[PDB]
Amino acid sequence: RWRQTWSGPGTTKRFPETVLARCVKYTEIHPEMRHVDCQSVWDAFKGAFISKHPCDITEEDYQPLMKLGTQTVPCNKILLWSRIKDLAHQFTQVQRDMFTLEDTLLGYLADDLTWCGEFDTSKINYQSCPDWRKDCSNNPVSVFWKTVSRRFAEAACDVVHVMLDGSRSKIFDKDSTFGSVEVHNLQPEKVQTLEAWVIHGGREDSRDLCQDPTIKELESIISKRNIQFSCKNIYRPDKFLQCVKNPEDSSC
Ligand SMILES: NC(=O)c1cccnc1
Repeated sequence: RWRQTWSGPGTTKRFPETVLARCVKYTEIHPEMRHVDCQSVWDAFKGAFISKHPCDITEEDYQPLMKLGTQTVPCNKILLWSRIKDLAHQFTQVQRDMFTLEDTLLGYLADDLTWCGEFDTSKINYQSCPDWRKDCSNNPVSVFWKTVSRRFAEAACDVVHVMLDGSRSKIFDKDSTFGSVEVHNLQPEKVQTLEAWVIHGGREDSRDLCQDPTIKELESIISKRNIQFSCKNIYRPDKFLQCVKNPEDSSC
């Protein structure tokens, strides 16, 4: 058909099967989640959006899934990221020095997936789903990520790290999930410091991006919440990952 209802991509092909499968795999690997019933997880995930108008999703819709996906994350080892998930993931994969949202059951289930349903039918919409900008912010995908992201930020303590994309126009973007949700849900009673790692995208020798106006903005926001701010440049992400893998081994 030549014109879709919504402006965004439709539900990921075989979404139910993919989510169920990711749940078996995750619960086989992670012993703390070995007992989770993946049929129940899928049913709760479905219940959040099936038969519901995809511009009228609320955080409450996902509460059954959140309950089933309850999981302890080492609070002092969280790695947040904004628009730079690949390096964050590559980094935590080496020796599990830190945990991203996609290291948790719920983040792992949804990563890279899209999904929505229809008001008053129980079908999944594989043709289109609302675009956050053009159609509506209260859509199944956006609401899921906001809900799980807030919970993840709330879980953090001590020193929390964030990888930021230093090749971007706004290295810290207040409109990102990091900037709009996570910064504001770190608990100052528990979180001592937010340390940003600004990942360079530019070959070799470049600026001190910790002096970027948007980084100063982030510092000001965090500092005014009574959390300390630290920042480091990662000039060569390739060298960084090499050093994580083989530390002291070379010129690290
Ligand atoms: N894994 C993701 O795509 C994602 C998107 C937004 C917030 N958190 C995680």
